[PDB]
Amino acid sequence: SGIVPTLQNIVATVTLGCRLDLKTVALHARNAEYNPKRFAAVIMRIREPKTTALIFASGKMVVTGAKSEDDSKLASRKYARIIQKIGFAAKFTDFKIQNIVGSCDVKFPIRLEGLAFSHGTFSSYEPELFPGLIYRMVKPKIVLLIFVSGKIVLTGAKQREEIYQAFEAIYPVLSEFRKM
DNA sequence: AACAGTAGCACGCTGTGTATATAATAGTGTGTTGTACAGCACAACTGCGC
Repeated sequence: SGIVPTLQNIVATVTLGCRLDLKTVALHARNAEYNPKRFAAVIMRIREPKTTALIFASGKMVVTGAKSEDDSKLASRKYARIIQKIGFAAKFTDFKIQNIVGSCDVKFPIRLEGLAFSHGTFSSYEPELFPGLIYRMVKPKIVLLIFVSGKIVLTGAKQREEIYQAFEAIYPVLSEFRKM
């Protein structure tokens, strides 16, 4: 082994606590998009940490694109400050990470059909529909996308340890189904 | 007759469908409920006439 998964995307939610006028928000923000007809939220962005926020009239906000939990909270506080600077009585509350995505490379090809047959109740593999095997782990409850190349995607985690836990648990199985 | 330029065709590369999680919230679609409108031979009935 020796491989440890790399975090790729962190999704979080934040309650600003006050109602927002989206045209005002979009108008005053330096990096905003807002087309009511397409989606009901201002799509705001900041350069550091590089992230994207979906800002709603209710004052709720979704922050995505961060590569670390630190970066997620940091960028979230920053978006909240922007809203304040524009003039609303916003508050940075209820910061919570909802989804963590990770990925790695085991460095060997995998026999997906064998794995799907062996771990049938957790696996779903339809190569004509999507080339990767969808593995639904029980403990921890994580979803893994397994590819012939040996590249692995882990998602559905609320905490970093779950990403790490799942990979540790899957590695022996990937080894059992290697090609070379 | 030869050379240069322009147009057309073919090939290669980049971008967007499929799948995973996860939050946000008002809309859109579907289903259900309510209201309104549109071959014998003999056996029995029944029908007609006295």
